[PDB]
Amino acid sequence: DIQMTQSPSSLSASVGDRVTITCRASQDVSTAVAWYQQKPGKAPKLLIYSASFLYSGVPSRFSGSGSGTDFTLTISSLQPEDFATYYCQQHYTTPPTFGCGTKVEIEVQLVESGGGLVQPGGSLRLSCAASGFTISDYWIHWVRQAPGKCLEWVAGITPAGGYTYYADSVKGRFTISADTSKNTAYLQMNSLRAEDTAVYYCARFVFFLPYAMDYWGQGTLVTVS
Repeated sequence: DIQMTQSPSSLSASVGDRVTITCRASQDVSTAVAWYQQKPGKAPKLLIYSASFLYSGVPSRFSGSGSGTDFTLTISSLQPEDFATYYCQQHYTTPPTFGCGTKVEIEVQLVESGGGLVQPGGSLRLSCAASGFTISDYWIHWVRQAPGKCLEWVAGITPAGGYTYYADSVKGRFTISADTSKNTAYLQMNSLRAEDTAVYYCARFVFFLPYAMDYWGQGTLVTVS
């Protein structure tokens, strides 16, 4: 597994400041790095792909650079709407392994559902419905965020359902799947633990361009109490 670390882990600046956030990968990842922006209470959105490429719709004050192990995100002139947590993530190998990102202070979709309250030992099933594309053409990943905690990759299924992958923390307890007639992916969660409490996101990925998690669902909250 390749680890990403950022610095700093948070910062406050003023409107108009130049902000740079650096990122390091534990191994050479070439230029296969993406940056994401995550508003509070929102799913991450793709800003930059392939290290220096602006995802469409992203303002040109955002720029990226680097290759090998060292990467940086620069916001040339910080705007009021730029406050968010920013994540550097390598997509050179799979599975992705997210961390804490950098907290900055001043059609196609996935829709999730099925979140709720359940008790330890219980079980629950999340849904990741797709629109405007065929779900089996992509990897689908489930990534979660505990309250006041960081991003954690949970599970992935390959296109055509060829293979599945699980984080050690859920292996043997969760199943990732899909139903193609419903164009919808699932995470079936058994033997739930309090640790499992979090907002769950799903997102699509392939190694084709831009080879970044370009679409995420809005997230669904799972409370284990």
